[PDB]
Amino acid sequence: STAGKVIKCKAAVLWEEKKPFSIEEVEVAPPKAHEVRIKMVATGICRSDDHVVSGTAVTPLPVIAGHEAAGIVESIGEGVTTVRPGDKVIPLATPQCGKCRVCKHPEGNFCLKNDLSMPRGTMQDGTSRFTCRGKPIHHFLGTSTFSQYTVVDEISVAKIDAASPLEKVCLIGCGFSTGYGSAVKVAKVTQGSTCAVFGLGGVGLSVIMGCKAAGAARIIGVDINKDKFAKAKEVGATECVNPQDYKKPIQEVLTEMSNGGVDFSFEVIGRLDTMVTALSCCQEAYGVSVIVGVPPDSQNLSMNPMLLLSGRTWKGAIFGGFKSKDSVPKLVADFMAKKFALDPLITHVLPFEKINEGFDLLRSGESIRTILTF
Amino acid sequence: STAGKVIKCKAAVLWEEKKPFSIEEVEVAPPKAHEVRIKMVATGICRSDDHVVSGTAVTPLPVIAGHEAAGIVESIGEGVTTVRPGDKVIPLATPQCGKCRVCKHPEGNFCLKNDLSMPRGTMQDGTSRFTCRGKPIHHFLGTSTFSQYTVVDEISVAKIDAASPLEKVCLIGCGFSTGYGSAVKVAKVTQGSTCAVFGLGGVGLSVIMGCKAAGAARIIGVDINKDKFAKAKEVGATECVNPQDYKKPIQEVLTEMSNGGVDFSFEVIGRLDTMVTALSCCQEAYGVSVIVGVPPDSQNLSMNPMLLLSGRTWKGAIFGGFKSKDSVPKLVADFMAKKFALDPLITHVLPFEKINEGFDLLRSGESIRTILTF
Ligand SMILES: NC(=O)C1=CN([C@@H]2O[C@H](COP(=O)(O)OP(=O)(O)OC[C@H]3O[C@@H](n4cnc5c(N)ncnc54)[C@H](O)[C@@H]3O)[C@@H](O)[C@H]2O)C=CC1
Ligand SMILES: NC(=O)C1=CN([C@@H]2O[C@H](COP(=O)(O)OP(=O)(O)OC[C@H]3O[C@@H](n4cnc5c(N)ncnc54)[C@H](O)[C@@H]3O)[C@@H](O)[C@H]2O)C=CC1
Ligand SMILES: O=CNC1CCCCC1
Ligand SMILES: O=CNC1CCCCC1
Ligand SMILES: [Zn+2]
Ligand SMILES: [Zn+2]
Ligand SMILES: [Zn+2]
Ligand SMILES: [Zn+2]
Repeated sequence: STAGKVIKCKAAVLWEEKKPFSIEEVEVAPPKAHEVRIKMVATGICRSDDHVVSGTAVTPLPVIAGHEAAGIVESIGEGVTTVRPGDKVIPLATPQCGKCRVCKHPEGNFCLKNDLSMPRGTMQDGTSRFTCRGKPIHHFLGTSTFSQYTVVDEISVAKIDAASPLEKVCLIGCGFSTGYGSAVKVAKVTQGSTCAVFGLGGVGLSVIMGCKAAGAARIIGVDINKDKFAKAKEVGATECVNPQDYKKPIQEVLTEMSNGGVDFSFEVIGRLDTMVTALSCCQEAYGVSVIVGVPPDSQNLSMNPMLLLSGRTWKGAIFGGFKSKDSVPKLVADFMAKKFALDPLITHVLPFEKINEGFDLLRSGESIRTILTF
Repeated sequence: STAGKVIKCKAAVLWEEKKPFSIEEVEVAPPKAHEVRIKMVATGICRSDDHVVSGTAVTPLPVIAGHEAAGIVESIGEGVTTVRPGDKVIPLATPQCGKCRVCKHPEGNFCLKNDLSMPRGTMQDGTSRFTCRGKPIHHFLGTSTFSQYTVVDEISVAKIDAASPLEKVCLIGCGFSTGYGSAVKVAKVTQGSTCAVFGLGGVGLSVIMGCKAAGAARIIGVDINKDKFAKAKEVGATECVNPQDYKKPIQEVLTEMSNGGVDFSFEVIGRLDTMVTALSCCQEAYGVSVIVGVPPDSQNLSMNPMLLLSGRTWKGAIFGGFKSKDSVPKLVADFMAKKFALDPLITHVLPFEKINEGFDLLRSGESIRTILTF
């Protein structure tokens, strides 16, 4: 019915920063060589999407944001070999070209074809497939899932099991895999260790799930919103602390609580001051701290390098360290085999047309993940 | 003859910052329980000793500095079981109490009994064994080797092979083990990798030795003193670069040479701006950078956390990550089996009485290690 022809559908267009999303009709071009056009089934609201609205993350505007999603292939361009029409797929905000030095490295996953380091907001070929009111619209991280239809490059999409529940496994496209892998793969949390998780949203709850799966004995959740603590304990936190309850800096509180520092800390908020605090609260001689949260654009933190000279390890990761096209299908298969749970992250399910209500839920602190359904 | 008695001997006392050492008579008390009095045989001049003179590293003054050394036990206090009179020994600037959480951890080595985090300039019991002109003199890192005799706590000394050449193996007390271990143990340099070493003094040359021992394919030495390059190449550097030779910043220069960034980088100078440069020059997705150099006291560096979010790992270490009392004797044994070489590090030999000439050689850039003989 639509193969090869332009599709008119609705999408949520962000024309300016700090504005509501504009739900209107867009035109989606057919896929070119090695491109895939996807009909969306579900998309999650990740804080990184809100970072585009707030100016925390800079990407060319106007844009169709959205990147944590799942859908069904509508058509494929010339040369595509990894997916076919009717396939269930998850778009990959971090691609896996399989040919760059990073793709070939055994540990690396930040493929050099990403659109994060130098945001261009296009397809790999430098152009856009979206038009709205006659204007070209930018892509976001080579995904753009806030639309009934999107076009992605083949290296930015993974085929998943045909029996997958797409309204749950869309979280494997970002939030869950980021937090879970940050714990089990990047930090490599050890059994019986003490962990501190700063930020108890969708990604931080997934960090806790990973720390628990790795066998940590203590998991301390840190959040200034005490309404987050109940769910954090349900997924594995042993204790929760609110920094605003203390006179003392929270790094000093965590050090005392852990009898000299935690084994692993995670910053899953996106604040410079909490990145330094999370590093300081891990044990000075053998602690490991992982940055997951995204800081405001172009801002530098300040820290004393003696925190590292004593023995600490500080690292960060995109997408939990997972090689995206390899790992996403295996994570879906693991989910299906009930190896982990996604329902604790899903607090709200709304129709796509209520996208703005979903972001209001996030900004107000009331939601973890809202899933938008098409 | 001297057991149980105060020993009057000559030491290099630092009365004030930024002044020459004063070679003069001190009184060295006999060792108390679990203390060891050592007759010094040789001590190296490490940049960290000069950091005490310049105020870069703060420890209470007046002080007997020196920490990279080897000697012979003169007497032991009550309860000492690990060393006896006449034993050859190396003092440990980082102790190994064997009982704290760090000593019990498999990776950690920054024993909580250290005198670095919160310098007191005393023995473990809070007192001093040194008197000069009737005044108490501080210790340095629980070692104080710029003296014909010193007293150290049992956890700060290791017995070594009775046939050891003390005028060479004193370097295993700091410089060599720090650089070598930073490469083979902290970074865990892999075979065929590309390394960048910032700073080609005694410790940076030892990092190069460790990178070569690990099988690195390329080892890029970085120094603003081009006179350091010849020796760096002799011990394993494949290329040397002087940042002052380029119209662009050296991290860009190293990123171009490594076709996208190095596998392992090492800061072995002690400058805030080169710590950030060394981190920036590794692969953004899988590179590892190790801080070895000592920053000026209490100064903060400034960096963009996106350097870590992409996947980099940043860490630091004291003494190359080696558990000091376990490792020093083994390193001496390996040296005697010619598993590594120390002669390339020793450029100057002076009598202890010419200590100020030895520091002039270091400050002028002419020496790597000057060994002082008592
Ligand atoms: N590295 C990566 O690959 C990815 C990174 N992210 C980033 O991770 C971060 C978290 O994402 P979500 O979980 O979706 O966000 P979220 O907004 O749902 O969670 C943030 C949590 O931090 C808490 N918080 C805010 N300020 C705080 C403070 N000063 N102290 C303690 N807690 C504080 C909030 O109460 C909230 O619960 C965001 O910055 C996002 O951009 C998200 C996905 C992938
Ligand atoms: N972590 C630890 O356990 C230890 C740390 N250290 C520290 O390591 C550092 C090096 O010690 P040494 O090798 O003994 O010192 P060193 O002074 O002999 O070597 C430093 C080298 O850095 C070079 N350099 C200076 N400024 C530079 C710049 N802007 N760019 C490039 N190169 C520059 C100098 O030309 C010199 O060759 C010192 O800061 C020392 O305190 C030393 C021993 C143990
Ligand atoms: O949330 C998905 N991706 C993120 C990764 C970190 C930078 C902002 C975008
Ligand atoms: O050089 C020996 N020890 C050093 C270790 C890093 C801080 C200054 C002292
Ligand atoms: Zn996301
Ligand atoms: Zn790639
Ligand atoms: Zn100890
Ligand atoms: Zn030293």
